[PDB]
Amino acid sequence: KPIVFSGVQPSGELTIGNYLGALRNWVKMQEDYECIFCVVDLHAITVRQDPVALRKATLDVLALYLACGIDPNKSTIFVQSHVPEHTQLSWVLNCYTYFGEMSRMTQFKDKSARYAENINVGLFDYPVLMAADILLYQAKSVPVGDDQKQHLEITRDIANRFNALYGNIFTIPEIFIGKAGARIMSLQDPEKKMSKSDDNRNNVVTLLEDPKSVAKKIKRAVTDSDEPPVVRYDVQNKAGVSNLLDILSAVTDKPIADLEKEFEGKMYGHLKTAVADEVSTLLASLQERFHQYRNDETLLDNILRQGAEKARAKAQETLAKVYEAVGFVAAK
Amino acid sequence: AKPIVFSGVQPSGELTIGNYLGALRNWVKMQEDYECIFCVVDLHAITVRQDPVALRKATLDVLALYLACGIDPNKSTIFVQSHVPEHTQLSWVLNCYTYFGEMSRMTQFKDKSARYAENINVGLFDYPVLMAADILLYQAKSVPVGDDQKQHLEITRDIANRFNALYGNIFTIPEIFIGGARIMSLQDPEKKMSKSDDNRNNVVTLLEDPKSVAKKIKRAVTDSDEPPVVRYDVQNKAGVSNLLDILSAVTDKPIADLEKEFEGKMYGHLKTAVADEVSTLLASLQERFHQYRNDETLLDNILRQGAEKARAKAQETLAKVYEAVGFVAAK
Ligand SMILES: N[C@@H](Cc1c[nH]c2ccccc12)C(=O)O
Ligand SMILES: N[C@@H](Cc1c[nH]c2ccccc12)C(=O)O
Repeated sequence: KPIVFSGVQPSGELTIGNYLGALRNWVKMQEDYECIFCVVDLHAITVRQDPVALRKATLDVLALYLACGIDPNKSTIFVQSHVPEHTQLSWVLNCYTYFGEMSRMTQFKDKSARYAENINVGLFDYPVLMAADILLYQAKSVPVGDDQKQHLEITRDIANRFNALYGNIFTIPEIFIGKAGARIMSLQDPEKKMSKSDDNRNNVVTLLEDPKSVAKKIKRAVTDSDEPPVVRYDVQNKAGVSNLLDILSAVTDKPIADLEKEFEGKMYGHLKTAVADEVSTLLASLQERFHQYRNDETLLDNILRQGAEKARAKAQETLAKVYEAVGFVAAK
Repeated sequence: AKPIVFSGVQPSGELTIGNYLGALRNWVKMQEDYECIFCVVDLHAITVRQDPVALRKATLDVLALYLACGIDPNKSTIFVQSHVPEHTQLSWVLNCYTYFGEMSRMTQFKDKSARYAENINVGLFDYPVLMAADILLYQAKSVPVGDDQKQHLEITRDIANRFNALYGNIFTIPEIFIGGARIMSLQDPEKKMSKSDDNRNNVVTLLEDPKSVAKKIKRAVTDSDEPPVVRYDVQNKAGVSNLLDILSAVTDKPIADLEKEFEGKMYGHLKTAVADEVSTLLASLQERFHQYRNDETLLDNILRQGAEKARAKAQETLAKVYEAVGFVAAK
């Protein structure tokens, strides 16, 4: 089974876009791939975090993934900080990474502009730890957002460079191109994809979001001023209404054309009620499962222990080979 | 309640009598009054390109030299840096509380950046943060550092103070170690004896044959005073003063008592005594060196003991660091 590695930032402010697009897909990949889900708490502290909230958010993202159907008997799920080998590899890789390769990074330049009060070394060295996270597990494939591509490319360059000196120690990872799921746009900026990080909170629906809160957000979803109003799919002219239909289709599994028939002669209000009703049905189901997981702290600690254990065994195979190659005395 | 002193030891098979009579013989003695921690810094070694076979050799050579000199694994903690994962774990967290500008303005980085320009690696930039982690992990009160490493100790202190300010008194704030002879080069006695000198006649290494020793001592530069006199005067009689320093440090005889012993005698007598005393010392060190260095099982057990102790200490601090910043504790 091919190994797929994914880094997961701590939050549990996953949207219906994270779920309908990617997570639902991940759940099904479990059967045919060896999936590895790493909650990246070490990367999280590259920006100042409230400690109590980081701890809560780490557990929230874990329980959310479990609620969505990621199964720790089929996937390896763990917390980055529970596996020392991540940082151990990153130090070795820092030594084989050019300074100029980190300073040329788009992400470093952008986060430096946004957080000029905390331009730390962690922020600069982010990509090497990311490289280490992937290379430790000999991953063949890694899904990354468009913003994280330069990071996956530098990972490949470091691995090839190290392999050119010492032999084929690392698998050169490739971008994972998904089955692809629901196209889910921002509710007030249909031209942009709904995003975890967005400042305007009317753009997103969160997985843990309340039914009356969902209803408000959908109520104020941007729609065109066509007169009369008509519920028809047209991304060019009716991005607002088309998104609502993509959401409805995704959740109900009803073809878009059938939804058009259903809403012939209805107002945008009717379409918005259906979308809120159907999204809140899905979310009620997710949330009930989340609440079971999140409140069973003994279960969560056991899942994390099992997962870190599995992760450490695999990571150690790679790291030992690295440590042998560069010339370290092996611990006995 | 013994105060903790932390020293980073670069892998090397080439220590000299200047190393031994300067710092090392004193570290051996202070094992009684201090909690001494000796970390062989193999992770720092690879910030510059290393021969793997030579790195592995130099790691075990330096450990066996330390043991030979008297560093005792039941009294001190002696270990290989790469054997203790907590060093890299802490250094990541410290990166997140260390400003880019702080590393940018290190003198060592600027010098190397002018020399190597675009060829420099991230390791050389970040070296001081791992060094800070090395020290802070063990709650070290004192650290001996060279002049060229003073800036690295200052930034360690800044980082630790900063972290404490945010999260409470987690780190001890390290200070420079306070309180052997300054052994000079045999053919250029204004220069300190350096293990990495290209003139091998400048140096006596610890693993040197006693006939090679007599050769180098006989050839040591003196002066052309008329009359020649065995008298201590670093300015005017550097070479003779240096032989007197060697002899004094090796025998524990004060310089004034040696001056008396060599009253009316010649430089040749002084050189004979220095050669005889140094070769006696090195014989005894060499024998111990070969006993430990050839005994792989023993070296494995000593490194394992060392790493088990270092990990136990390191974890106390690292657990508090990981809790403070907000991580879920492994269970
Ligand atoms: N940088 C990723 C998170 C991440 C860390 N390590 C990774 C390794 C593989 C994929 C993703 C990651 C993000 O911004 O979300
Ligand atoms: N930088 C030191 C080696 C070292 C690494 N970590 C240390 C901690 C304390 C003292 C020295 C060190 C040297 O060049 O010699």
